[PDB]
Amino acid sequence: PHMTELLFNKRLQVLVKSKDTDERRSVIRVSIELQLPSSPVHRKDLVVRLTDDTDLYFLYNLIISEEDFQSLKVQQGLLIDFTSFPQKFIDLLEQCICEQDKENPRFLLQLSSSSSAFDHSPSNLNIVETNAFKHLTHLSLKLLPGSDTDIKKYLASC
Repeated sequence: PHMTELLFNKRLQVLVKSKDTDERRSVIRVSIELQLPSSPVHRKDLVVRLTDDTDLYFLYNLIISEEDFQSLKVQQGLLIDFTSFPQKFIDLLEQCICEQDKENPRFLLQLSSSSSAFDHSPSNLNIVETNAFKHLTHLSLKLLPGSDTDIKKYLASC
């Protein structure tokens, strides 16, 4: 059946932006869980969910299976394996938290769609290190906007 372990649940400052809007700084709830996988031969899936305490219409989520992580690892050149990924992801988020209330945060969290804010499309969750020369992306995740089923299901657990 569907069981989950909660690894991380915090509200973070997030720079939300689309290909047409301006960078809005919002307080977003970032939830990270491990769930039993579809297949007994796989490790637990990582579940990332973003919500807004002031907007029940706002929902983004992503399920990262062991296999999904392999593609991620290759595409971004990650040097760890799936087993340590959740903690490293969390460690990065904690650095964003440590820096969020500073004049010029060295680390910040972005939610950026390459499309219009008017579009029901994927948004990239980016953990970015700020630099005078050029910003460095430590991790990029492709989050999907919640479907009608996902939102109903989520709200039904609230």
